[PDB]
Order: sequence, then C-alpha cells, then structure tokens
Amino acid sequence: NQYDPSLLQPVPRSLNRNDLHLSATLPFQGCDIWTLYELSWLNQKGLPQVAIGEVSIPATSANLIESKSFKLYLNSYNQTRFASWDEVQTRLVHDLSACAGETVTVNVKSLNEYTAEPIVTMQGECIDDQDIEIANYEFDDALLQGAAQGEEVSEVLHSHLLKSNQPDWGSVEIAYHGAKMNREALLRYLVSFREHNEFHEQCVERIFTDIMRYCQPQSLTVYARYTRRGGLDINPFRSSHQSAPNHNQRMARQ
Amino acid sequence: NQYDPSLLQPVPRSLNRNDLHLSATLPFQGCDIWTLYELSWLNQKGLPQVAIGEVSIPATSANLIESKSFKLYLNSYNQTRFASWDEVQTRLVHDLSACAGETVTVNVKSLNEYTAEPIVTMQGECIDDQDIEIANYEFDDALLQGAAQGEEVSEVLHSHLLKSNALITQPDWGSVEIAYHGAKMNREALLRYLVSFREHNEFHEQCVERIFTDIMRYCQPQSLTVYARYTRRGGLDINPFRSSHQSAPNHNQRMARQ
Ligand SMILES: NCc1c[nH]c2nc(N)[nH]c(=O)c12
Ligand SMILES: NCc1c[nH]c2nc(N)[nH]c(=O)c12
Repeated sequence: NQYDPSLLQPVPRSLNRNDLHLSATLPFQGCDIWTLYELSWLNQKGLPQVAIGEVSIPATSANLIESKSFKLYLNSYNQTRFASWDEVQTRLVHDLSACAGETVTVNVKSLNEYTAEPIVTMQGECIDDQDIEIANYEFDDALLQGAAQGEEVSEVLHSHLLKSNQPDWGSVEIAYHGAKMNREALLRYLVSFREHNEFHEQCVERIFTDIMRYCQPQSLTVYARYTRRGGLDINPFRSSHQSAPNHNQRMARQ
Repeated sequence: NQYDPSLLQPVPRSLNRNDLHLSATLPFQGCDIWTLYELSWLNQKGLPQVAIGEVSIPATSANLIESKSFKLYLNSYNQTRFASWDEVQTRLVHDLSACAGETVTVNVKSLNEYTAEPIVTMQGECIDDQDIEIANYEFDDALLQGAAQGEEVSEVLHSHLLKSNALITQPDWGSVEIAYHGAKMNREALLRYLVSFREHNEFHEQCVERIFTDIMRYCQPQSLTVYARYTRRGGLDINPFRSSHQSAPNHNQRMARQ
C-alpha cells in the first residue's frame, strides 16, 4: 500500500479532557513532540531514502493523531516515489496539520545528522531511588493529597518509572515553583499509572492537572518522553508558563 | 501475570540454514546481539526497576529466540519482584541460554550508563549515494554475479537501506556493514542486491546469514564480516554479526534509527 493520508486517525483532544473536568480555556500550553525513527520512501528513481522525522503538534490542536494510524500513514510512504525530500516534508506537514486541525511542524533529517548526537537524561533530581514498598498499583490521584507542604521552591524532578497500557514506558520531568513536593507521594502517584489506560498525551495532561489541583504550584511544567511503539515515540510537553522543550534529544530507552 | 520462562519460543537456526544450503559446519562464526530497551521488573519492595539489557546469542546456538516471545517473556518480569539486579541478570542468562540452546551472555545496565553516550554510524564508506534506478523490488541474489572484479583490497562498506518483512508481520529496517579482504566489490551491484531485500520475508538473523553466504559465494572474499543493526520491534532489536574470521562485533553502540 502506497501513500494514503486517509489512514490517519484524528482523536479529538476534548474527548479525554472532558474527564479531567477542565475549564473553558486550557490551564496549560505545550505541544506533543513525535520522533519518527522509521521514515522511509523512494526517490523518483525508486531508490529508498531513509530519514528521521521530528513532529511538533500544538496542544491546542483540536485533535491528536492516533499513533497506530500515524504509523500506518508513514508506512504508506515506504513504497511511494517522491521527487524530493522537500516534497516529503511538505506532505507530512500538510497531512498531519489537516488531521490535527492546526499547523504542525515537521523536520525531516538525514541519518548523518544524528551521528555523535548524545543520549540525554532529564533535568533535575531523579526521585526513583527511594526505600519504600509499593504493593498496590491501582491508580490513585488522592496519593497527591497534601503532597506539597514544603517551603516555596523552584525545582525539577524526574522519574523513569512511568508505565501504562501491551505496556508503554516513559520518563517524566516535573518542573515547578511552589510548595516543595513530597517525593514519596509523587513517586507513588506516578507508579500508580502502571495499570491504567490512557494516551501518553492524556497521561501528561492528567499529571499536570492533578499536580496543579493537589499541589497548587505557581508554575508547573510536565514533560514526558515515552519509548517508541511502531517506530514512533510521543513526548507530550504541558506547561503553565512554557511553550516547548529546548530540544528533541532522545533518552536511554528511546 | 508473573515471571514466565515458558513464553520464550525457540526457532531452530537449521530451518533457514538448510534453505541456504549449509552443512552442520558453518562458513561463519558470530553472534546475535539483542538490545532490550524495555527491561523492567519490581525490586524486593515492589518498586519498579528499569534497565537496558544487552544479550549476545552465539551464532552456534541451536535456536534463535522469536522476538515476540522474547518481548512477552520480558513483560512477565514487569509485575514480578526480584531480589536484586543480579537475580534478574541471572534469570535472563539461565532462561535465554535454555531457549537458545547455548550459553548466552547478558548485561543489564542502568539507564545512567547511557548518559552522554553518542549515536554512532557504521564504519567505512556508505554505498547508499548512487544515482541509479530501481526497476523492481524482487529479491535477486544474482545481482552479485560478477560483483567483485576489482583489484585485491581490504575495505569496509555500509548501507542504511536494508528493509525486510516476515510472515509474522510491518516492515523492519536496518543498516548493514560489510568488511572484507578480497577482490574489490562493485558498489552498484552490492547496493542493488541489498535493496532487493525490500519485499523479502525472513528473520534478521537469517537475512544476515543470507547476505554473508551470498557475498561469499558470488564475491569469494578471502575474509568477510557482515554486521547488520536493525531497528527495534516491541522494545527489542537484533544485530546479527557473521564473520569468517571474527567472533563478535567490537561494540553494541546504537545507530540513529535504533
Ligand atoms: N499509548 C497508546 C496509544 C495508542 N495510540 C495512541 N495515540 C496517541 N496519540 N497517543 C497514545 O498514547 C496512543
Ligand atoms: N523481524 C521479524 C521477526 C519476528 N520475530 C523475530 N524473531 C527473531 N529472532 N528475529 C526476527 O527477525 C523476528
């Protein structure tokens, strides 16, 4: 099967946001950064081309794009001849923007651009090394109740323990300014996502809205980077004060 | 549920090797390097642990391990408490060696070991940049016929254009590095040959062996190494290494698409 933009499946963002009981206007801004590790097509002469794509979808887009459908859409490029790399990037912008409902940004880079590019970790302190027992993996947001009692602080915390539903795996970076967060509670909360079902996008939005309503920080940023499924990974960034992360560099599991 | 070694499914190497007309005594030595990006389990206290696994399976093993079973087997660790990372590494070795049929080597690394680790590309000259037309995608090994007419040389070549499917599937993507000492290979022929794999259905390990045996039969190098690095599926990638003279690749460093 060749190029087929109708393979893309929009999912209205409002659908699962309704269950976060949001306000009229969004409490956050941000974007979903997708890495397309498998991007490949044929040039005009039938010679395969390979590239890595990077896509940025604004969090204000009416829809997100269902990842399997994104994967299938990309696969439809595989056996398709395009006259150039510019054409490929342009069609990607067109189709993805059409689907999302807002202009999407797309970078199509040759593999060579990645040579020597670092695997990175996240900012701040990892909260994952704690001596605690967890017997119960059921999602409990109330785990955050009275979570930030501390001194007013600006800090960045991260965790590699985000898991969801076969399993999805992710790391999450939480930067905030407010009463200092209890690290055990935060860890327990994050771990409680383990058995639970939502899109990565929806999960980041849940974590943001839960932290905001329980811990009431002055400013908050929640940024997760998930390992790829079907050659694509999703990296939702949601912030009270900030538009996007500085770069797309991959983490160890990605 | 809980840790379950029975999920592992071996696939005998003999299947494809018979297909490639090999005897019990192999033209090559080597191993299959797997990277396990998703390895996770619970510590004794129920706190999730995450690691990247690195598994080397000797090419002399009776069996390979079917990737999906391997993934499912690994998932069974997710909700299981293990006493230590040491116990995890031990269980992996024991179970994977039993499935493969020979002692497998396993390294379980913390995520932190990868910080600042650079992405690498393969060695030598990329053959991918050629202005040529591909008329059809059917696998053709005869594309290598008369492919090394050149003066005697030692060189390393690579291509990012390896693609494959399998009956069990969704395309697989890979890069392949070929180092040889022999009559110099025509790069157009080699590139075409590799591209002709696009619609091919076989496992990564089988592909690499096919490429090695094809190059050996058609190009008759004095020594040959074929090393492919494939993108992951289900959290696992396979990097088969096959050489006349060498037992293993120098490292597991990941490539752009991996
Ligand atoms: N992770 C499950 C999943 C399936 N399809 C998806 N599409 C998007 N955009 N995000 C997701 O998290 C998923
Ligand atoms: N990629 C196809 C595939 C499915 N299962 C597999 N198991 C192994 N060992 N190798 C493979 O290439 C595959």
